[PDB]
Amino acid sequence: NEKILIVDDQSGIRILLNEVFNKEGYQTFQAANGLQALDIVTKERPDLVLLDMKIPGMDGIEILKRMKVIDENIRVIIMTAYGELDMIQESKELGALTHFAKPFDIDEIRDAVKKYLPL
Amino acid sequence: NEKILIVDDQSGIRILLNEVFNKEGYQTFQAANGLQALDIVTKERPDLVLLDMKIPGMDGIEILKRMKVIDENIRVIIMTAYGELDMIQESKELGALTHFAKPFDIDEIRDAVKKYLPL
Ligand SMILES: [Ca+2]
Ligand SMILES: [Ca+2]
Repeated sequence: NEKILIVDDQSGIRILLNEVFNKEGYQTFQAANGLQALDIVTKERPDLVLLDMKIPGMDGIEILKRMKVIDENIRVIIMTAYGELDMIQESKELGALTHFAKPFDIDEIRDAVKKYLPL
Repeated sequence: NEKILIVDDQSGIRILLNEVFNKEGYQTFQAANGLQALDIVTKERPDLVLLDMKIPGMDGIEILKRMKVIDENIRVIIMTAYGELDMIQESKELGALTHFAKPFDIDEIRDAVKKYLPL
């Protein structure tokens, strides 16, 4: 029943993550930019978002703020590129659950969402 | 002491894999195409190669044949895109150790190389 939206500009990684959580029984969706994402959040209203903050043109902080407006029950976990202080701080402020840096420990990501979005 | 060369056209995934094996104590190298790879094999003579068979322009079977010519002690594990019969067959013939399809189980890949290239 749980839905997870994976936002990432890179097919390879995005597709790998998707599988990790499909394999877990989660209804997963995928987005490559903040526009698509915003769209899916609107349409599907996922429980959690795995949001890549490094997307060209993309202001991840802004999309994070919008998701919430759209759906205030959505929880987000941001993916940093080797964690950046100010983004991590604004996100905590925005309500993000945690942050994971890439390259990631898939197992740790896994463990993390299961804990945050128990099936 | 063990060296592993990761050949993959996609930075994201390639970089993630690299980390998995760096984290394991392996001296890792990276390539985005068969040319670079061939070069590194020549230069570094790695113990194992994780070879993405789906690289544009790239005949993975041919690069596999060349690696071996260059370095007959090199072992290869091919990454298929949802495993293809004839490629898997020629590779077995060429001496590949096994094949993994993407999206992969990183843990299983991990377990696999450790077993094939024990540290
Ligand atoms: Ca990105
Ligand atoms: Ca590829």
